[PDB]
Amino acid sequence: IENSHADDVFSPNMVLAKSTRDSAQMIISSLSDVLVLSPLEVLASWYAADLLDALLMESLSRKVEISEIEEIISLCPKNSSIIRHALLAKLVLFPENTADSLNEVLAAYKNTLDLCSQDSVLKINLSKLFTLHSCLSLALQRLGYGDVSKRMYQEIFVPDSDADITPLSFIISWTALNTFAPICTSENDVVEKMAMYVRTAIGTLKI
Amino acid sequence: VLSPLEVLASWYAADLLDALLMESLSRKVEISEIEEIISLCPKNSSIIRHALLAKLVLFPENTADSLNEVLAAYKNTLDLCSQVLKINLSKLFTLHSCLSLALQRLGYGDVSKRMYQEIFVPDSDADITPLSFIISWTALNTFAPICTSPKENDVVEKMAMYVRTAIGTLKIQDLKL
Repeated sequence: IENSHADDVFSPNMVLAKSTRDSAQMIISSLSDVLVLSPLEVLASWYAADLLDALLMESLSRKVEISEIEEIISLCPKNSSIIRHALLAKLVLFPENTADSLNEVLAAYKNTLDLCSQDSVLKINLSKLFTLHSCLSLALQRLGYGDVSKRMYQEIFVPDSDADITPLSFIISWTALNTFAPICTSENDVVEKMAMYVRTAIGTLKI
Repeated sequence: VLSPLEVLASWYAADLLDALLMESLSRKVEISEIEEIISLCPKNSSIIRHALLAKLVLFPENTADSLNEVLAAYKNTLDLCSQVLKINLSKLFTLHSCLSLALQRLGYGDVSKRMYQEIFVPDSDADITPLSFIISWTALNTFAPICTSPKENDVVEKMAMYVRTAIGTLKIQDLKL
């Protein structure tokens, strides 16, 4: 229970060492939401979280449309945690909207940074590094620079086998493996390592 | 986990490396001096990467072959990092702009400018090392005649105010001695 229970120990936040309490009570990206996010916007961020984790798993069985993502984006809060992941989902799940999408991602990140120094150390784990890593290369293959996007995909550090594996990072790692399964042969280690990442991860209901 | 011999090797290397970066600004620099550095730097340390990022910037025909190692050391520093990252704003910006610089020197232009235009230049704090300065200087140089054209959203202004405060604090930190 992560986005379910873990999302609770965060509802009380209406200062960095404060949140290690969560560990004893039982991911470090949603910790940032305590510095400036209403006690309400915490719970709104929770519902938009669960609403996105459910929307990504339906993107494999059914054909899904942007109207469902913009619902999650407006449902989300101004500058939250899940507002950044929602845009990534948009950048991954819709190639016809990558240029406009890539801007909205890099703007929401150029924004998260400005209101970190002007109010300053980053908190990223390897799984969310690999997540942004792949999501960019996939976004740049779709923009024609694949003469570059291949060589970037070649040097991706892929995590190992563990319980932690949000559906956002799964959908990216899956759709990126597919979009690079043919081009990458000319190194080739990534496709095999990335495909093993997906095969090794499967805690999903038959849909 | 480093012994007591390699800690001094890194301090000695870090001073020579800082010396080579500032010397490269008013003298003609080469790699022959960096080979001596990286070999002097112990085999698995932060100074390795700083010696590499300096080699990436200071040697432009060697971009292709020095970008190889910059990624190798970072994919290797990531390799043992699991078998949680904590990166600084200026560290991000340094890597950010250093890659933008390395890509323009490759022939991406568009991809080089767009990454350059999304650089998040730090405000103006104490995190000013001759390496971060040398990168921002040479990157401002090789990009000021390209990103200055499209007019609307650019960091050219923010980038130049960074190098202002750079040699502001380095020339003044050196003048006290």
